[PDB]
Amino acid sequence: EDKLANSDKLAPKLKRELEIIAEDGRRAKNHLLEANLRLVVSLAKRYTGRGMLFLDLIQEGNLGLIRAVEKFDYTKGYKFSTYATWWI
DNA sequence: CAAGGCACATGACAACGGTGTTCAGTGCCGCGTTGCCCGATACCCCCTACCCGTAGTTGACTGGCATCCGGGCGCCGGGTCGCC
Repeated sequence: EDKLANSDKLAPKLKRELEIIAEDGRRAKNHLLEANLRLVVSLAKRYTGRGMLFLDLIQEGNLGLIRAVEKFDYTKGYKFSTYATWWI
């Protein structure tokens, strides 16, 4: 998608291939998000009972997880579950 | 005895007496209005102290919560699956 964003002309087939791999990356993103939805529910339960509805805390944890995924990469030699909980 | 001569007073004649009025000019005391002079007060500036919003923090850590019955009472009204 970075290459697609550039104004320089790319012939259409390679641009479509770039879009396809970008869509596959988005699907991987969604897979990771659904994988850790369980993580945030436990973390939100870790903070329930303080004037905020449990499902509202779960949604806010979902937002934090979205941030963590958008800022997570394998360059760190650690699992995702360790890096996520801080941002959650 | 009648006519002509001299005294005192007399028809007017202005000008003083004394006092009252005229324009006018200017003040003389009463009532009210005005420039100062300051003094405080709103209103620009500079400085830093502290409130408040945003963004990171990497061992691992991946599904909870306690409900709820002793109304009571009846009806409406619809759903809901058997029934033959």
